[PDB]
Amino acid sequence: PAGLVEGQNYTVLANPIPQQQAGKVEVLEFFGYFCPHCAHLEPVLSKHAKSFKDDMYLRTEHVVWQKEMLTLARLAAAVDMAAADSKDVANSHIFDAMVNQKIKLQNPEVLKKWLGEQTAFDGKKVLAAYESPESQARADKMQELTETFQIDGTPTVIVGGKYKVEFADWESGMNTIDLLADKVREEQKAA
Repeated sequence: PAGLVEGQNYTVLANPIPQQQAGKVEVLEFFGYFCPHCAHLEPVLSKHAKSFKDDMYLRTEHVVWQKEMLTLARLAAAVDMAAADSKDVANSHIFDAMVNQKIKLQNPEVLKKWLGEQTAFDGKKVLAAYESPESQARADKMQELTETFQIDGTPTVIVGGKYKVEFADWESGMNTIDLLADKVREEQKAA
């Protein structure tokens, strides 16, 4: 009962999600910018990700549960593309915009205006990313992942493509991520 217990603090996916970077340990968060629980996890996870080793990385994907949500996915794509060393600031701004200020960032007309107004992160370069074909492609991939892997709740955190974190609370889930990262790192090396 110490450490990792399957069915208690993690479960194993029936179908693993391909990792973006081979030979590394991926921590993958599915989220939505509208989601109060995602907004609460965000500061905990972003703080924790600073402690990640050089072979670990945090990948994020916005769920797409309806056609209207592709706009938010394209925003998520644009942030990941161009926000660079201010991505944490960007995500924090966006979560607060949607969850606390009730800003309708799912409306492209509201979103583009709002991005152009950002300087705490580079709003204009993120807008450039939003307007580029790449963010459309990334949003479509997000939808494919949502549907293929039947992601039906947010936040969902998966380590090493195969281990789903079963959260008791956010802080304790960070310990689970660390234990899973070690499990993955050494499974992968042994293979």
